[PDB]
Amino acid sequence: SMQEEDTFRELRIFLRNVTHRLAIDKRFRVFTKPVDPDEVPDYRTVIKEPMDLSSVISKIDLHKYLTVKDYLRDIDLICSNALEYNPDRDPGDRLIRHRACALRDTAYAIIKEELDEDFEQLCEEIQESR
Ligand SMILES: COC(=O)N1C[C@@H]2C[C@@H]3O[C@]2(Cc2nccnc23)C1
Repeated sequence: SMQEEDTFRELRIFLRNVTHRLAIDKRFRVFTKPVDPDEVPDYRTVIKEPMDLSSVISKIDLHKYLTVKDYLRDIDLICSNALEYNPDRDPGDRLIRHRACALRDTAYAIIKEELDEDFEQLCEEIQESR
């Protein structure tokens, strides 16, 4: 229905706004573009599904997310990729792990405060009907 297409358009507006607020935070600059395969050629041998905030906006605009749950699976993949690629005790690995955990915690905190639980349930019920 037109009402259901209006529901998904409101979800995309919400997701673009959350993603922009994460992308302008200086702590999260390393997560804003894909890891350069020229400068880090081993990255795509270890990490089987790369993800970054520029790819997330492209996916919102391609209508890939029909729920906030499917958006949060990609925020979780950005964080888990950083923890698995950078697991060592040295300061550069510990700094990127702390920033990855902060990106995840910040996204979940904005959604807990600003997403109505009945708007998410409506998106889940339209998705399940398709
Ligand atoms: C989410 O970003 C990451 O997981 N990484 C790991 C890479 C390794 C290291 O820092 C990255 C980029 C880079 N470029 C040149 C030399 N070394 C590095 C960013």
